[PDB]
Amino acid sequence: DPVDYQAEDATIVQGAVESNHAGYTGTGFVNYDNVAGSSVEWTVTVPSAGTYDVVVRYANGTTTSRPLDFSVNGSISASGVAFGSTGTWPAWTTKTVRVTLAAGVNKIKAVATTANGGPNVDKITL
Ligand SMILES: [Ca+2]
Ligand SMILES: [Ca+2]
Repeated sequence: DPVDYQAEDATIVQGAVESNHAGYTGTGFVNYDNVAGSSVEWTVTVPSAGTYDVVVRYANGTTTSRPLDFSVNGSISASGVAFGSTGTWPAWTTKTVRVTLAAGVNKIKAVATTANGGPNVDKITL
């Protein structure tokens, strides 16, 4: 139904696939490098054009938000989405971002806007 798209199987720019915090799904997660512009870009397929709720499963073991810009097929989707603390790195949490998609194959990209980089990201589901 909802379909999982694992971060570690996506296109990663300035990040690393890791597995040293428990509770991820798939074979690991992406640890964004601690730079602005680090990103993950998923290739997804949906049956019809329209709105989709993209459920981002992430962790942030710090008190500082790590915001992401989301874009869809190269156009901004959601700007400045905060990813706040989860207390600990294994405390994976979800946040929903609504992204407009075309029927069929689309790319969804989440890029870090601050020098902190992104939260750790397990997957998106939609
Ligand atoms: Ca990081
Ligand atoms: Ca994963």
